[PDB]
Amino acid sequence: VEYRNWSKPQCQITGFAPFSKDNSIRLSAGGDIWVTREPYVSCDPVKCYQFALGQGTTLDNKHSNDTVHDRIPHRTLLMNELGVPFHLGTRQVCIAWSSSSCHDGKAWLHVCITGDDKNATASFIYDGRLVDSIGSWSQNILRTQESECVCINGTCTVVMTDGSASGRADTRILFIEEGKIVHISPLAGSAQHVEECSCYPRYPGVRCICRDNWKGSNRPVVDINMEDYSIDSSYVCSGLVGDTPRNDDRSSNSNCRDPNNERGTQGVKGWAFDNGNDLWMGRTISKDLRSGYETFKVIGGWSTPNSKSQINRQVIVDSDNRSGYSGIFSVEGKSCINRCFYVELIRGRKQETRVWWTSNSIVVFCGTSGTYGTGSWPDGANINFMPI
Amino acid sequence: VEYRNWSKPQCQITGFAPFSKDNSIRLSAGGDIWVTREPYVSCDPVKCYQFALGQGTTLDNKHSNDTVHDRIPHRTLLMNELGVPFHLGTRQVCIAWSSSSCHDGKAWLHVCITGDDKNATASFIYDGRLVDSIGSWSQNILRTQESECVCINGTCTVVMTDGSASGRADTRILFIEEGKIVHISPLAGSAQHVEECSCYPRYPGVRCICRDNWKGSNRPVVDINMEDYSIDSSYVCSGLVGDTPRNDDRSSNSNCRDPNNERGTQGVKGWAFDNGNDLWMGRTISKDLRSGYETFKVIGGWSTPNSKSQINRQVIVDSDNRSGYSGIFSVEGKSCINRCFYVELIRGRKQETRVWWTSNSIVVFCGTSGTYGTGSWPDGANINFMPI
Amino acid sequence: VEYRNWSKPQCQITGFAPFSKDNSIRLSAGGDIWVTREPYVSCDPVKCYQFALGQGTTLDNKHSNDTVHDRIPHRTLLMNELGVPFHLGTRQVCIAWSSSSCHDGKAWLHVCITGDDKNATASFIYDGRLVDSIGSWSQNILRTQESECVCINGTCTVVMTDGSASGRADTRILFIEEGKIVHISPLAGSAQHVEECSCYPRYPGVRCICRDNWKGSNRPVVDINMEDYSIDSSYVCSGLVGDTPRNDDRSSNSNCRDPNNERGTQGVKGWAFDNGNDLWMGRTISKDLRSGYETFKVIGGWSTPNSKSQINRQVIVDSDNRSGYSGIFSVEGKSCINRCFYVELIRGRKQETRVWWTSNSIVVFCGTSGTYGTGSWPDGANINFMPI
Amino acid sequence: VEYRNWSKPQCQITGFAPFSKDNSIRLSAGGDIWVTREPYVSCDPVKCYQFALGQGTTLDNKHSNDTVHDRIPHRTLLMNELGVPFHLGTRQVCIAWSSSSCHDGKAWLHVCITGDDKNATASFIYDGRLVDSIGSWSQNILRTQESECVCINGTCTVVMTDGSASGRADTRILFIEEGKIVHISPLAGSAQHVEECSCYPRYPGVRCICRDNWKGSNRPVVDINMEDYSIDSSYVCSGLVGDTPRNDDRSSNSNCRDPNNERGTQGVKGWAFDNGNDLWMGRTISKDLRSGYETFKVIGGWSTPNSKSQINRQVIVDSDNRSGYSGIFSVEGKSCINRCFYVELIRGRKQETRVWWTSNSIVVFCGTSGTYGTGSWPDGANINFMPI
Ligand SMILES: *[C@@H]1O[C@H](CO[C@H]2O[C@H](CO)[C@@H](O)[C@H](O)[C@@H]2O)[C@@H](O[C@@H]2O[C@H](CO)[C@@H](O[C@@H]3O[C@H](CO)[C@@H](O)[C@H](O[C@H]4O[C@H](CO)[C@@H](O)[C@H](O)[C@@H]4O[C@H]4O[C@H](CO)[C@@H](O)[C@H](O)[C@@H]4O)[C@@H]3O)[C@H](O)[C@H]2NC(C)=O)[C@H](O)[C@H]1NC(C)=O
Ligand SMILES: *[C@@H]1O[C@H](CO[C@H]2O[C@H](CO)[C@@H](O)[C@H](O)[C@@H]2O)[C@@H](O[C@@H]2O[C@H](CO)[C@@H](O[C@@H]3O[C@H](CO)[C@@H](O)[C@H](O[C@H]4O[C@H](CO)[C@@H](O)[C@H](O)[C@@H]4O[C@H]4O[C@H](CO)[C@@H](O)[C@H](O)[C@@H]4O)[C@@H]3O)[C@H](O)[C@H]2NC(C)=O)[C@H](O)[C@H]1NC(C)=O
Ligand SMILES: *[C@@H]1O[C@H](CO[C@H]2O[C@H](CO)[C@@H](O)[C@H](O)[C@@H]2O)[C@@H](O[C@@H]2O[C@H](CO)[C@@H](O[C@@H]3O[C@H](CO)[C@@H](O)[C@H](O[C@H]4O[C@H](CO)[C@@H](O)[C@H](O)[C@@H]4O[C@H]4O[C@H](CO)[C@@H](O)[C@H](O)[C@@H]4O)[C@@H]3O)[C@H](O)[C@H]2NC(C)=O)[C@H](O)[C@H]1NC(C)=O
Ligand SMILES: *[C@@H]1O[C@H](CO[C@H]2O[C@H](CO)[C@@H](O)[C@H](O)[C@@H]2O)[C@@H](O[C@@H]2O[C@H](CO)[C@@H](O[C@@H]3O[C@H](CO)[C@@H](O)[C@H](O[C@H]4O[C@H](CO)[C@@H](O)[C@H](O)[C@@H]4O[C@H]4O[C@H](CO)[C@@H](O)[C@H](O)[C@@H]4O)[C@@H]3O)[C@H](O)[C@H]2NC(C)=O)[C@H](O)[C@H]1NC(C)=O
Ligand SMILES: *[C@@H]1O[C@H](CO)[C@@H](O[C@@H]2O[C@H](CO)[C@@H](O)[C@H](O)[C@H]2NC(C)=O)[C@H](O)[C@H]1NC(C)=O
Ligand SMILES: *[C@@H]1O[C@H](CO)[C@@H](O[C@@H]2O[C@H](CO)[C@@H](O)[C@H](O)[C@H]2NC(C)=O)[C@H](O)[C@H]1NC(C)=O
Ligand SMILES: *[C@@H]1O[C@H](CO)[C@@H](O[C@@H]2O[C@H](CO)[C@@H](O)[C@H](O)[C@H]2NC(C)=O)[C@H](O)[C@H]1NC(C)=O
Ligand SMILES: *[C@@H]1O[C@H](CO)[C@@H](O[C@@H]2O[C@H](CO)[C@@H](O)[C@H](O)[C@H]2NC(C)=O)[C@H](O)[C@H]1NC(C)=O
Ligand SMILES: *[C@@H]1O[C@H](CO)[C@@H](O[C@@H]2O[C@H](CO)[C@@H](O)[C@H](O)[C@H]2NC(C)=O)[C@H](O)[C@H]1NC(C)=O
Ligand SMILES: CC(=O)Nc1c(N)cc(C(=O)O)cc1O
Ligand SMILES: CC(=O)Nc1c(N)cc(C(=O)O)cc1O
Ligand SMILES: CC(=O)Nc1c(N)cc(C(=O)O)cc1O
Ligand SMILES: CC(=O)Nc1c(N)cc(C(=O)O)cc1O
Ligand SMILES: [Ca+2]
Ligand SMILES: [Ca+2]
Ligand SMILES: [Ca+2]
Ligand SMILES: [Ca+2]
Repeated sequence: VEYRNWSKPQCQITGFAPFSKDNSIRLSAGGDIWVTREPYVSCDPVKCYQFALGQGTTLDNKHSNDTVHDRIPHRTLLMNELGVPFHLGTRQVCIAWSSSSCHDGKAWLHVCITGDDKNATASFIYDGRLVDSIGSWSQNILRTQESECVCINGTCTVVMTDGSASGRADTRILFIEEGKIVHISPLAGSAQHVEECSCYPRYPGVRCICRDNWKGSNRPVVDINMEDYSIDSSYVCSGLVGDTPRNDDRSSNSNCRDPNNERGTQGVKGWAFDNGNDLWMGRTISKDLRSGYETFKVIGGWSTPNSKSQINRQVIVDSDNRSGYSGIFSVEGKSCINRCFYVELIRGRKQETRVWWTSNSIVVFCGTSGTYGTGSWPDGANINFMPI
Repeated sequence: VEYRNWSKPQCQITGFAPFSKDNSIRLSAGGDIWVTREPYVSCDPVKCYQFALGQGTTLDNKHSNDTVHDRIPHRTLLMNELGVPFHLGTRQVCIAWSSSSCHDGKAWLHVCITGDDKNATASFIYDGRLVDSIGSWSQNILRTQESECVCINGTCTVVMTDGSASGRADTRILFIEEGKIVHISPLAGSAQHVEECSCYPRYPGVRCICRDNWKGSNRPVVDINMEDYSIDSSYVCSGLVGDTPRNDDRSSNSNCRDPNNERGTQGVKGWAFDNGNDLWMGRTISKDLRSGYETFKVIGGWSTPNSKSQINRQVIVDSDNRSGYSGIFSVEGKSCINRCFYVELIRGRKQETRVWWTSNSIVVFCGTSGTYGTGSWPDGANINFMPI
Repeated sequence: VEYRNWSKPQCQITGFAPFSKDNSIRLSAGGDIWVTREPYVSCDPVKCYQFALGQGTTLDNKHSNDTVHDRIPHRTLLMNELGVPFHLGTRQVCIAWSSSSCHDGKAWLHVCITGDDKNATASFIYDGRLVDSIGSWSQNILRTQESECVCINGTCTVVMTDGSASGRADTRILFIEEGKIVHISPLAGSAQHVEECSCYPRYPGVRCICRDNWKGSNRPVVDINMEDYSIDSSYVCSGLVGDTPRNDDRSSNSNCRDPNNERGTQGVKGWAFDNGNDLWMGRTISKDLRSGYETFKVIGGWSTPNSKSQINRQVIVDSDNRSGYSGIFSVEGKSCINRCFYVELIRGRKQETRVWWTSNSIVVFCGTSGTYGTGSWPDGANINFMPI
Repeated sequence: VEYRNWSKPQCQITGFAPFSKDNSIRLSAGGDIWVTREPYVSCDPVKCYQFALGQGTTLDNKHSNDTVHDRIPHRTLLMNELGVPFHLGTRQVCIAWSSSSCHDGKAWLHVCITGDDKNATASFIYDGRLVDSIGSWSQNILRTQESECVCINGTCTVVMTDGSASGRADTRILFIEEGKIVHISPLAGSAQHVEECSCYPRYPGVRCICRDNWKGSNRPVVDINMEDYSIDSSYVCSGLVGDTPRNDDRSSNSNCRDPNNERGTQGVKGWAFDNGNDLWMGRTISKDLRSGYETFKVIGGWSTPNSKSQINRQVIVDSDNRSGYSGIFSVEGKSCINRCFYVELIRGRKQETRVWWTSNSIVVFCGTSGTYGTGSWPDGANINFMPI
């Protein structure tokens, strides 16, 4: 069993074709399915699994009330083959209100975080045993990706952030080998707030499109040199911009260098990836709410500032439906390494208040160089059929 | 691990012996079992699984209401070992309101179709990753087999149809190798409407008995030359005829050449297979409704037009019970390749309206050269015990 | 992978130690557990499974009403690792209201029987495919063991009976190799009614202690010569006698030669096995009802007629509790082949009528040459907590 | 496959990092989860499982009433991968109201005990078959560890006690090889009552910190020489002391030699382990009730009597929450063998009487040489949401 060194061309995609959907909320109205959020998917060298931080409970359970809160000690990381809902027989792989998992080619690494917000711990579980651990360094909610990390030749990288959301914070880059933290590089380059990175390999390095929760609606980038642990940060060039809230295509800017200062603050976990001077990217269709989800390429979006020439658009979830977080995931082909993405379809609380709980389902699409049609694949549950 | 080249005599069967039954509807009145339809079964080189397109829900769930509709974005392809009902822990292998799956001897291919009816996409998933994709070519509900496809030496064939049900349409033949579409032959021969093919290998080729939803109650045939992608079509010779609705044994014809123009239009997925100049075939016992199911051989049924000399009849489901779709599936023995078949037992809506849902159970029998008795194995659920 | 030739001394046991219990009825009052009966257990070369013919339904389901009836088309053979209840995710391995399963050392053979009582079929499923089939030969409820069969060097033997319960019948002995019936020897020796045999290997042969449902309360024996298919029958010598109903230890006889003609007719599936001139045997403690269960050795019980000198008694289920069928099962050790037994604990209908259903749980003990104490392990369910 | 000889340094830990949590009680208010108690965890050479003696029932089941009682014949030993709750599909590996399981490196040994309290039997199950058995030797509730045992080079050791709780009793040490009891050493050294040992390897021996239910609040030690079966007993030196009830840190003593005679009698299963002249130990935070749970090192705690200089404290469960039993478990790293521990979080009856049942959830932490924060991870269920 060799290690994943991911040495292969990124496949030249033509768009995304539907891959999987789990129908959790729909199934939750007549079945014992966990309450989750902040989901993601990642595959070992043979198959894909789906993760999500449950809420230590089930939907049709009085305990689901007030599940809007992100961090309680009962959130553990769930893991099932892709396509199988989070039913009672699901393995809570670790305790965590934050996470990242990846397979170096020989085993699974899971970085789980629970604890006081002011003093939390991150355990590094690999191959079943707990190899290392680390503690909060800024005393203000130690956080990580909420999606897969990446390993090249045995050394995995996962970024983490401790500090203020709506403010300045401390972002670091962990290089771990076999569960053991072997180097921590801090953030460098022009980025002003790195949160929830969506990372993918670009041999010999790792690239991430993160979330600026402070001053940018445009997305930061993080370049990790695997060879020496050096790091560089920037922003996307596309004036198209992919964060919510955002300004709006016409009055939207990005110089790839600094936060755009347009509706900047908050955001949502999202992704994007390069292809030449181009960018493949997805965002909610709504710029105020996390509603609907669309994808499209942007000619120039990578290398040329404020470019807004978009082509190959696609709606994954129509605007009249709720979406949420989104990340990317890579998958090795016989000839190239293809990129895919998942979309969190959050329901219930804060927004919908008929019910007192909050959960979600997922939808995943994968890059294809084939052909495809049109559609819309939302959660699908009728809130008036749902418990509570 | 070699590839399945299926080079072996078709076993000389004497009839069919019971193989499996899942009791889904019965179990659904006190258990969380998915709502499905358009089922089928297929085996890898070691075991058999059962597929079905669920309805993104469970029976005892308010969401099962109005599940009579064939295509919503929540239909995904379910897959379990043969004999295990579709419970919450079932893996939705892909998103699809149409499908075909087959194992080349090294891995599983699944062709799933979801999307707009006017613009749908078909994803080609193999070995876990999404290798290819294709789009609607006639803009009118891209469709496929609803049963297993077949692979000879690494190249799998699955047929698909886009166009008008009750009208003329565009039928093509896909040859895919390792998830990658490697050639598309269009329809040839005398066939007027090819829908829902039931294909089986006849080394060095593949033979299908399909569904003419336009002008024939007799069933079309499709011959696929694996060696060169050439294709020929015909109709069955048996005046016995196997589609529903149909005329009736005495006033029923078939010249094996053209649609019989007798109650022709609509139909139902069915199967049949040759043995010399003979044909083994099954159809509902009812010629108006999909009620009951019988099988029998027809001396001459293959090679001699309008032959109606049937022998070895067998009732699988008595006429006082509902049946539905039906397909075939092959299984390699130590000496020959035996053919088997499954029967969809659809319940609920449109016909039975006490309940507002629609689902089904299955029953499967396999060819035997032994002896057997008599019986009847219907769904078994008491609609007055059922939810809704 | 070699074949099981079972060439090893029967371990010199000192009694039985508790092995497994599933708690089905208890679990059925708050969980979806199948309705079953006529259970049994058997192990492959690495682990043991538990079988039972379900009733195509769940206990807390309106469909469980009137489950007292033995043969409906919905009874299928369930199979799980030993210790895991028959929950929704259980695989119905085949359709059957009668059965026997055994592992030749390379694969599992399952003989399943469904169909008309007057015309039923028995399918021979091996390694996943249906290799053979046979039909009713006396037109009066084709039956088989209801427990494991045995294979020596690749040829498995399973006995079957068609004919009258309370009368004369046709009993045959099937020798099948790889699912294919390869010889049928008919019954020979002094036995008058062979039903529900409990067979175990005694290299180079197979020995069975069956059920005389016509004229004997003492149990028939069946000797199968694997080397030539010859067969001999007898009865047990023990005047202690193990069938229910029976006369009673003091006024009970057996000459090992003919049916005792004492409360003879009906009976229940049971077992016994030899050790020198001795016999290890179990029976219900009640001689009218299937209540409680006891085991004990009988000095002389094998070779000396009407012997009633019993030692090492043990109560498995106290007399104030219900039991039922019982069979034996062998398990290969590193030095000898040990024999074990299971007990069916049937509840509900006919006897208990608060509820309208009928099901059961199991308890299994294994031979030990160690020490042990005393106890009683009944079903445990409180009928007043149970559904219906 | 070699045997586990555990030849490696105990890792130099810096404290414990969160490892797993199952959320059983929380999940039990809307899901079918077994009623258990006296849990524990142990890993084979690749993964960890969690055990617990169920109560032959489910929480939302009328049968859970009066589950406060420790020994009924329906208690069987449950086993699932670590992180997966005890749902209906759980395998009851054996019948037992007492237990210990361990993996010699080639297979699992389970010592299960059921039977009369006055006359009980202990079955030795290994590799699936029941290899040996033993009977009560003092006729007064034969008992064992309630946690993992340890095997060095093929010979596993498990200690057991028969006799009076609140009195003098007979404690023995079993050395079993492949399920076969191969030597029984009786207790030696200064210990006055050994119950519920928490054992761990210290090559070439095994060390246990047990429970004195008679005259000590300080914990006994048991030294097992694997090389010759010799045995020595003592008490911990720490004046800090780890049993509940206990006196209180300031007025607490221990000379490592004799029971402290301070609130001595009853107790609770707990653990501790040495590191030089130091001791890592955990106890409830409450000295009257089993409430909350804390851990800390004690400088001198191993080798110097009445030492109370504690450092590196950590609260696992805050004092305002219930805890219970606790044991240790070892896990082999690539360089050293690390020790971990689990905590039973018992709820319901005797203490909380809103509900009539009694069950629990678990929390497990593992030794780390990294860093960590602060927190509290209790059961989490709201008793007013719970059934009954
Ligand atoms: C593959 O498949 C696409 C599917 O496209 C998308 O369609 C829907 C909207 O985006 C959406 O549910 C789904 O998620 C797909 O992303 C094929 O074409 C698609 O066709 C539809 C229908 O023609 C287009 O939808 C438009 O937007 C509104 C909602 O869909 C609708 O109100 C519009 O109404 C009027 O326009 C249509 C032309 O689109 C015309 O037929 C009528 O005159 C209609 O009349 C109205 O006039 C006023 C408002 O429009 C009102 O006062 C009056 O009441 C009435 O509403 C319009 O239909 C959709 O935008 C288009 N999508 C794409 C992607 O092209 C597409 O053919 C093919 N493309 C590819 C790349 O594969
Ligand atoms: C293996 O096992 C078969 C089983 O055959 C099938 O039987 C049932 C009908 O097909 C069905 O449930 C099951 O699915 C099987 O496919 C053995 O024989 C079978 O026997 C039955 C009973 O004799 C035959 O059934 C006939 O059809 C009606 C329903 O089953 C029934 O109404 C008929 O009634 C009269 O006929 C019987 C002769 O069949 C006779 O005993 C009586 O006189 C009875 O009297 C009536 O007279 C009028 C109508 O018939 C009425 O006015 C009056 O009220 C009363 O109803 C009839 O019984 C079945 O057709 C036959 N099947 C097969 C396959 O041969 C078979 O022996 C063996 N064969 C093989 C190849 O293995
Ligand atoms: C290992 O463990 C056994 C357990 O044996 C079995 O005990 C119970 C009955 O068989 C049963 O639940 C369980 O399934 C076991 O198979 C050890 O000994 C056992 O001890 C019990 C108690 O002494 C014996 O039971 C007898 O039968 C009745 C029910 O158990 C009970 O009513 C009897 O009552 C009188 O007898 C006892 C002596 O047994 C005496 O202590 C009292 O004087 C008591 O007084 C009565 O007098 C009249 C009726 O007896 C009434 O008018 C008045 O109200 C009152 O009831 C009796 O207790 C059981 O038979 C015996 N079993 C075995 C197997 O020996 C055993 O020590 C050890 N053996 C082995 C091989 O391991
Ligand atoms: C890593 O993270 C720890 C977390 O420590 C623990 O905190 C809580 C108590 O132990 C517990 O939920 C959790 O399980 C952890 O084990 C970091 O520090 C921790 O900080 C807290 C808050 O400062 C400490 O808690 C103390 O105890 C009570 C409950 O937590 C609380 O009532 C106390 O109140 C007063 O003290 C604080 C100082 O601790 C001060 O800010 C206020 O003045 C407050 O005012 C009160 O005055 C009177 C009573 O105190 C009342 O009349 C009036 O109403 C009001 O209550 C106090 O806060 C906790 O002990 C401390 N824990 C540790 C482990 O140090 C820690 O910084 C870091 N350490 C390590 C090794 O990683
Ligand atoms: C990933 O794996 C390859 C495996 O060797 C690393 O490249 C090796 O580089 C040395 C010089 O550093 C050559 O001798 C090896 O033989 C190289 N590979 C090959 C295929 O020849 C590579 O640097 C690793 N590190 C990273 C970040 O990708
Ligand atoms: C299926 O597999 C066989 C495997 O070789 C293909 O047949 C081969 O044909 C060539 C000439 O085309 C011979 O040299 C090979 O050695 C043949 N097989 C054997 C066993 O000798 C066959 O044509 C393949 N294609 C199809 C449709 O079946
Ligand atoms: C079970 O297996 C053995 C395997 O060979 C069979 O015994 C063989 O008998 C022949 C003569 O028939 C010897 O040459 C073989 O080498 C024998 N075995 C051994 C170990 O030498 C045996 O007869 C088989 N049949 C039955 C009923 O047990
Ligand atoms: C304990 O177990 C290990 C693993 O079986 C034994 O393995 C060998 O011993 C050393 C290093 O452990 C070398 O002699 C071999 O090449 C090792 N093989 C492996 C896999 O490590 C070791 O002999 C046993 N040690 C003791 C002290 O009993
Ligand atoms: C555990 O395993 C080792 C494996 O051999 C045992 O140690 C062996 O001791 C003999 C003398 O008794 C040496 O020749 C072996 O080669 C030793 N091991 C090594 C690695 O050399 C050891 O005693 C066993 N027993 C216990 C309690 O640990
Ligand atoms: C880690 C964590 O729980 N912080 C957090 C996160 N990650 C997400 C959200 C949110 O976008 O709703 C809100 C949050 O407070
Ligand atoms: C693919 C699809 O959903 N079309 C379709 C199919 N396949 C079957 C039926 C039907 O026979 O009820 C009806 C239909 O409309
Ligand atoms: C095979 C079958 O269903 N016959 C049968 C059997 N096997 C058992 C019993 C019974 O003992 O209740 C009763 C029966 O009628
Ligand atoms: C073995 C057993 O059931 N005895 C026992 C045990 N082990 C524990 C407790 C208890 O601490 O509640 C109480 C008990 O009576
Ligand atoms: Ca922002
Ligand atoms: Ca038609
Ligand atoms: Ca009888
Ligand atoms: Ca004590």
